[PDB]
Amino acid sequence: FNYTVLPSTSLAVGYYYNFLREILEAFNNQKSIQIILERDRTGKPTKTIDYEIKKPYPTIEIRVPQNLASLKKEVLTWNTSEYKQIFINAASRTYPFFLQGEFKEDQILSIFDIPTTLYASYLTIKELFTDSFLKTQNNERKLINKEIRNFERTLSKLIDDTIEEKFYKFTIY
Amino acid sequence: GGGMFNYTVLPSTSLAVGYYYNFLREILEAFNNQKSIQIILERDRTGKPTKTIDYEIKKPYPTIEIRVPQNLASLKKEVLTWNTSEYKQIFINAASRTYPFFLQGEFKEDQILSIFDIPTTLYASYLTIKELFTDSFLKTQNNERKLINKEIRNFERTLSKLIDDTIEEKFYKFTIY
Ligand SMILES: Nc1nc2c(ncn2[C@@H]2O[C@@H]3COP(=O)(O)O[C@H]4[C@@H](O)[C@H](n5cnc6c(=O)[nH]c(N)nc65)O[C@@H]4COP(=O)(O)O[C@H]3[C@H]2O)c(=O)[nH]1
Repeated sequence: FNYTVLPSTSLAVGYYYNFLREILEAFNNQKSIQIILERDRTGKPTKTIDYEIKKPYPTIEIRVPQNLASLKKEVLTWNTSEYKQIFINAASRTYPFFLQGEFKEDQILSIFDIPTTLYASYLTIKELFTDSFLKTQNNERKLINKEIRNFERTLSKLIDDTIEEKFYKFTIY
Repeated sequence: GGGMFNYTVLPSTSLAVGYYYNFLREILEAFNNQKSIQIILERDRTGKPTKTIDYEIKKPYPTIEIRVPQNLASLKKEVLTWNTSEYKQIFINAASRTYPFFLQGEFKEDQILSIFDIPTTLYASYLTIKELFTDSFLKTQNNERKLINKEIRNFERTLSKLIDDTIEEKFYKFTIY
């Protein structure tokens, strides 16, 4: 190339165009989402509610742990009775988009996701730098945060360029 | 790009890392952890699987065939064209992820010949190029195609390097069409 690219840049492009925008456009068309309540052993939906989405669209909360090395664990630990798995059958893809939602009684409070793609940032660092370098002067932590903040910044830049009103919140925990 | 924080990667490098560790390797570990595949036969008007067959995965595992169109700009359209009757949608409920992994299968009667995917993540490569470079540059000396070809070859090369640093199952073949 001519241009410097950080690893999380292309990950952010993909996350926006192959996930977030697909969910937004599925909202603006179908105005509805599928909530999974009961699932058989093969992890197959059996009891599924239709839930009509509204112009006051629920905010898509992207949550990323600073401990990016723990992300693949944090995606099985936030799976709790308080949350419910939802999915959206968009025309963009041959399989639906799966998300997590917070439900108070009959009301979707929020839709959250932990971006599994951002793990590839951590792995790409672990494979470009020597372990010696990473374990020196807290270098690994500085690289992980640069990659997270680059990810968030690229999403911001992508929403401005597409003249899209924000539809997401980005929180690091 | 070392001994300092001025490190560049090609866009397709981190995409390939994600595609391998967050998709290919997860399928392999579902196979190795004796998780069977679900074949979708019947679907409702919504598109919800009505009939599923369980299918047993045996240690001569089926080869994961990654197919990439040279016309990367059409990839999001190709992922809707190769959803035909001659191929069946399958899925694998792996313990790695809270939603299953969805693939396309080739079946001779009941035998699984091969599992194939078109890597949607590689579309991000094309979009990164369309965003970094001026329209003037991309149309000048066939620059757009040169960059896309380099991105596709880098993607396959990165996959090859990642299996080598781990275990050479060679569970995948990579063909450009
Ligand atoms: N919660 C949620 N997040 C979603 C969903 N679809 C996409 N994402 C997010 O968006 C990233 C980009 O997905 P992609 O561009 O299709 O690029 C994907 C795609 O090419 C492939 N892939 C991953 N899972 C599947 C799958 O179940 N089936 C197929 N056919 N390909 C998959 O691997 C790439 C990387 O996957 P990830 O590292 O997980 O990174 C994914 C993930 O972080 C979804 O339905 N739910």
